[PDB]
Parts: sequence; C-alpha cells; structure tokens
Amino acid sequence: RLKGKVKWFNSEKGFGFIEVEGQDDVFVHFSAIQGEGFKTLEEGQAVSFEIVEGNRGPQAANVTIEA
Repeated sequence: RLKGKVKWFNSEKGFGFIEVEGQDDVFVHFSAIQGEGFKTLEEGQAVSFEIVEGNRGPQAANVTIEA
C-alpha cells in the first residue's frame, strides 16, 4: 500500500491526481475513494492507495483518506 498527497482534485467531475515522491503522478477517480459519504478529495490531503493497471494504464485504487 502506498502513501501520497492529493496533488489536485476536481470535486465536480470526480478526478484529479495523486502525487508521490519517487514515482510519477497517479490518476484518481472518485470511484477509487473508499470510506463513507460523498466521494471526493482536496489538495494536500494525505492518502494511502494502491495502483491498479489495466489496458488503459495505471490509476489509483482503494483510496483511503487520512494522515
């Protein structure tokens, strides 16, 4: 499980990027957001997640918020 910081998020649309020191930025869709309530993110927020890669490339998965 990786940790990182929400680079930026479009709370209307559902996407944004997660930045991690070491790797490139990871795309995060709202659907990746675990937890309760309305799935969204804000910049600076610390997250833990994994990277799932299909035929469309990597993307965040299993995003839990907090740190």
